[PDB]
Amino acid sequence: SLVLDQFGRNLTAAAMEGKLDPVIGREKEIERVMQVLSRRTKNNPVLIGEPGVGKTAVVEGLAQAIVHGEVPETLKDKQLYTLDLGSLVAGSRYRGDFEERLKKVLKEINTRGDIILFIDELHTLVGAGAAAIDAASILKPKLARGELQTIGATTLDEYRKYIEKDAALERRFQPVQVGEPTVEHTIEILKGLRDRYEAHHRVSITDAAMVAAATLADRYINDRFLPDKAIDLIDEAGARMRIRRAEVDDEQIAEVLGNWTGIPV
Amino acid sequence: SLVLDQFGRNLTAAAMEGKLDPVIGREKEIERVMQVLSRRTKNNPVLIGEPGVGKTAVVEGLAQAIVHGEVPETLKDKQLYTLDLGSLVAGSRYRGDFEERLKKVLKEINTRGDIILFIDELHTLVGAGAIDAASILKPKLARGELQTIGATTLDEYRKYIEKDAALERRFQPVQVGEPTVEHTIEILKGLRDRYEAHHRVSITDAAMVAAATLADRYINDRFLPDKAIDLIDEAGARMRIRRAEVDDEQIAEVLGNWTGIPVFKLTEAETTRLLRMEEELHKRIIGQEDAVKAVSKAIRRTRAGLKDPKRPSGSFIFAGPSGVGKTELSKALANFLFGDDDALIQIDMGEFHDRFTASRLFGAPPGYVGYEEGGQLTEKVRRKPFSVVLFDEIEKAHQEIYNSLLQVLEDGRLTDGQGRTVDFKNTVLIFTSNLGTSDGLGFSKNDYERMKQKVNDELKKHFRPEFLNRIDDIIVFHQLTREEIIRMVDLMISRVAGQLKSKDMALVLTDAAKALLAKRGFDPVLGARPLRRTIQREIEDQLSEKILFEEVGPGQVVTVDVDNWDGPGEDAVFTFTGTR
Amino acid sequence: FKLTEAETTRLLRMEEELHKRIIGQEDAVKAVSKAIRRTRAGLKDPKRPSGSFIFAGPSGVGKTELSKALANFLFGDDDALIQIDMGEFHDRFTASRLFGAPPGYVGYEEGGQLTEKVRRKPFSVVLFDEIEKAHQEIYNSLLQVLEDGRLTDGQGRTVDFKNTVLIFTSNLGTGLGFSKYERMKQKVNDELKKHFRPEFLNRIDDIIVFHQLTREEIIRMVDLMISRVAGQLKSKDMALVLTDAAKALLAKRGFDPVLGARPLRRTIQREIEDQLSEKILFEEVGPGQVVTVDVDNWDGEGPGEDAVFTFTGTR
Ligand SMILES: Nc1ncnc2c1ncn2[C@@H]1O[C@H](COP(=O)(O)OP(=O)(O)OP(=O)(O)O)[C@@H](O)[C@H]1O
Ligand SMILES: Nc1ncnc2c1ncn2[C@@H]1O[C@H](COP(=O)(O)OP(=O)(O)OP(=O)(O)O)[C@@H](O)[C@H]1O
Ligand SMILES: Nc1ncnc2c1ncn2[C@@H]1O[C@H](COP(=O)(O)OP(=O)(O)OP(=O)(O)O)[C@@H](O)[C@H]1O
Ligand SMILES: Nc1ncnc2c1ncn2[C@@H]1O[C@H](COP(=O)(O)OP(=O)(O)OP(=O)(O)O)[C@@H](O)[C@H]1O
Repeated sequence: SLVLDQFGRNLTAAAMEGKLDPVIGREKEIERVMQVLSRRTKNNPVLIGEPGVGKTAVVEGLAQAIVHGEVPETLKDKQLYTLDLGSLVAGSRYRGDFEERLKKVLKEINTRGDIILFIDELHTLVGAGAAAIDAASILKPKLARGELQTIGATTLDEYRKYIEKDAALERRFQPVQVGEPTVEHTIEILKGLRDRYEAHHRVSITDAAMVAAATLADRYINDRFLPDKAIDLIDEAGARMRIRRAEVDDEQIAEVLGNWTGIPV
Repeated sequence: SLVLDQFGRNLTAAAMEGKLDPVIGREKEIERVMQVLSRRTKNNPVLIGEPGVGKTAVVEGLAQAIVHGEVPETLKDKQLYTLDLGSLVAGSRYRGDFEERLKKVLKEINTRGDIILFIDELHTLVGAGAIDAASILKPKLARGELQTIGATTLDEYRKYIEKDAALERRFQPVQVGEPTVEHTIEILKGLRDRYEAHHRVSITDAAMVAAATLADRYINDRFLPDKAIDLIDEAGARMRIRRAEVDDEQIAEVLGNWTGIPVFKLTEAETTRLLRMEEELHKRIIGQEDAVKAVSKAIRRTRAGLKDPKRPSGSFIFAGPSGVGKTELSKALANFLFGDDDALIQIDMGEFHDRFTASRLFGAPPGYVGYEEGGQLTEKVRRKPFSVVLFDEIEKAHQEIYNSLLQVLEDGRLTDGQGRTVDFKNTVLIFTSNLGTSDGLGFSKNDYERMKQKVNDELKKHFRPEFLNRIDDIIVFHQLTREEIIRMVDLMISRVAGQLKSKDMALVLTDAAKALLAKRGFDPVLGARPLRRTIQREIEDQLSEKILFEEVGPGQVVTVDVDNWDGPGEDAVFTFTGTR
Repeated sequence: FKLTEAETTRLLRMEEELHKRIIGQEDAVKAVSKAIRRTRAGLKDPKRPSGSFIFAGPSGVGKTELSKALANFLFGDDDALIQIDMGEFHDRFTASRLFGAPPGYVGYEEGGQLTEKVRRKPFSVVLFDEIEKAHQEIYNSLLQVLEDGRLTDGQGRTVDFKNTVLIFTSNLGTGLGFSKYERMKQKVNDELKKHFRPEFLNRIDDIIVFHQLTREEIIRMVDLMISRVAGQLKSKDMALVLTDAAKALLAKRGFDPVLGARPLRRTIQREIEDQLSEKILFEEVGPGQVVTVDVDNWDGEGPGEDAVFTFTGTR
């Protein structure tokens, strides 16, 4: 476990400790991910979607589900380790260092046998240690045969630019679309997240505040995507209220949006 | 051997242990590999083919055949070793570690004599040690002192191997082609014994036939023998997780989840909704019975399975007067199909006046700025294969831009600047045109028939015959009647009342108010926009004045009435009264 | 190879095989078959492509259908054809995707999307459909292929088209006073000469103008179009049979010489296909029974402005 802990972060342990935010309304996406992970070969889902729609939140919710034990028997008590390529490529100065580290990580995973790798920003896996032999080339034989469960995550544009330019690697990952939630789903997400933000900012957020945040964020802010597009308004209104001082209402959300976009709402 | 085991994986041992999947139908490829391997010199075959077609499976089948003994006397007892370049490179910290390792491996192969190397992903061999492994191996390959198989994709082969002509000359290309549907069905029949055993389910012949056919038809970026197996594996995994049999319905559901194209079976609610599709669309579109019927017929044909597999789901030209609902119908269709108007892929062709803007659709050619960004339309259709595409006011686009969509209309395909072919066979294409609306000089003897003839003549005049020939339907919209305007007053007032109710205010209009609004906002020539302007000037402005003046506030039931009218009220005046 | 007896007899009756999918157009099928047989017999010119044809004539008559049928015959799949869709090559600078970008520029590693395809499969059918709407630079580039059989891509490599069959399908070319097909042929030839350079046309092996479909050809093609629907229904465990009255009426309603066979296609679509879809959804006809289409209120000869199709489902 030592080799893994120095090149990655145990997401299941964090979920057990309660460090991950609740995930609401992603039952279908998590079920689809579990379905792909239970395959016999090529059991490597990749979460694809616009930036900010909840790609990493889906994996965090999967970790929480694994901790709670609601997952099927195949994924029961599996440890979800998020891999950080920066750590792998940090000390690799001489020839063979990066390959040695990656091979050691894979050997440890195989020996333990109860580990699911998670690679957010999977496009960084293409040509990581070299222009050639790199992380992708080393992983390809393991990924193809289904001996190494992995959950990738990328955006649409990054997937098209990098992953699709390497057909051999792109063949080994099953796309799992995650879409921008509707306004009602965003309201449910905000209601679920309310507790953590209230605790952090020591403020009270009303239901009208959540509804206003979701609706206004959908209506006015244009270049962003709803989940974070609305959590931003909620969090910034809470920050304003805490700085001034203890309640957040639709008026505060409207003020935050007006400062953001300049539209006098 | 010890070194070979350290730096490689024994495939013959795995085949003896039964760890390799069966290989079906690749007798010709295995035979040709055997032929090339037995040559006197340059006996180094390389399998080149698209990803997922079974290049590694061919070598696995060759190892299985060698284990069984159905091979010529040359390869009667050869041991097939897959080489791991990563294992060689890893740990080669010093100057001579990698070259020493490679030399030791080659010496061991030469001494034992019965080993056949398999360099999977041969393109990675060009610069493994950077002296790189390619330079070290080159002398051995040419003289036939080292029997080696290679495997690479066509693109990787061209990009990397063909750069070094000397290295390329020493490898014999063996072409592995994408199997046909029947070959894939045979492959699935072969693999079922293991897949169902792993998933603890039962897979029927119908399920495998459906998997092969659907994967071939609907998934276009993959290659058949692998996409079909993915469908089967996902269906089996779903059956294992839910709790067992896997049928064609499961494969259809898996494909529908994968690509988003609704191929799964129709439920009672879904079929009932489809049957009443005209009524559902009429909840938002008033009048225009013919256009709604045409769109509903197209969608029902697509969902019932009678669609033409080649052409798109349906191509329409919505022409006619202005303000009658040409764009609104497409928006309502998108809402019905996907539940949100924003699901519509809308292209405003008014911005395509200049011809050089055609590259905005399929991107820029190679070697030009913006080449890597693809196209605005091709990528959007690729991400959502089943979608409604709306070309708004196509008549304003350059004549050279609507000539680029002929293959889209007929063959249902569009090639972007990068060479990717994007299929349109599942989309619904709607071109909205206003031709023949600006508008008899001499003595003249329905009006709708004359309008239809004028619009059709204008369409023929503008578009070339080969464009109008490919279009499923050309629908000319009627002008709105007084009854339709009266009905649409309710829609517009509901639009306003939603905003008011967001403020905790309920808006009620007496029938007299609705009649007066219909009377004032009815102009047959200008369509339904004058009614919108009238409602805006008579209601929205007055309501805003009232709200900002605090005359009516939250919790009040605003009621609108007409006072100085009886039943042409130029003197009629609206009165807004609020009560708790 | 050594032409086997089966392969030799298949080649001998190539016209019959092609006509199973193509109705009419005897001259074009004969020309294509003659080119293929000449190539296979070993008498082809060693320094020119295996054949170069310009299909022209009326719309919706089978200019691209013949190319697809030829590709299907030669290789057993319509997808073996290399289709370029020249409609999107209007811009001058867009030729770089036929031959690739020059070295040192973005996207040069990928080569061209035509030269690479031909290089991978030297023996293949290439279809430059709607050639008239490409820029003149593309014609100048393809002049080299026509004259010498080799083409130079961006990287500088030469790819040989000597074993390739090139087909250019064009819609180019589509009476004052008292007067009492050859006219169409002459008009098409005049338009072709006006548009293309004389030497470009001189290098083309054949220029074929397709005949407009006649009533008998439409009658024959009704069965061919209905075969697709029958096969599609077969997957649902339902068989479709049209009585001779139904076929006669479909031919009568869908026959219009100027617009070709597409009107018949949309007539089949809106007359039986959509009604069958509605009935299947409503479950009036289901798996395990045969659907017989018939016609009533029709005298059998007069136009059926009142005749209506009727579907009967019998176990
Ligand atoms: N279903 C959800 N439930 C609860 N919170 C969510 C949900 N979806 C998104 N969030 C919130 O959205 C915010 C951002 O989402 P996320 O962490 O997934 O970014 P992302 O998808 O990785 O975008 P990118 O990949 O471009 O960086 C998170 O704070 C997360 O708490
Ligand atoms: N003839 C075949 N018989 C049985 N299974 C096959 C056959 N061909 C392909 N498969 C299946 O195709 C799947 C994909 O693996 P494949 O052998 O194609 O690797 P590959 O061709 O090297 O792909 P890549 O280009 O990414 O390296 C195999 O798991 C195998 O089950
Ligand atoms: N048949 C209709 N049914 C319901 N609403 C309609 C109808 N026609 C017009 N409207 C109203 O008119 C407004 C815009 O109409 P629309 O854009 O569809 O006209 P149009 O067909 O695009 O005319 P043009 O494009 O030539 O200007 C919509 O808000 C819509 O509410
Ligand atoms: N001679 C024909 N024989 C069989 N089917 C035909 C024939 N002509 C047309 N069809 C039918 O018409 C459909 C399309 O015809 P096709 O595209 O080949 O004509 P075209 O020459 O390309 O006209 P244009 O390119 O000018 O639009 C075919 O799918 C086919 O079903």
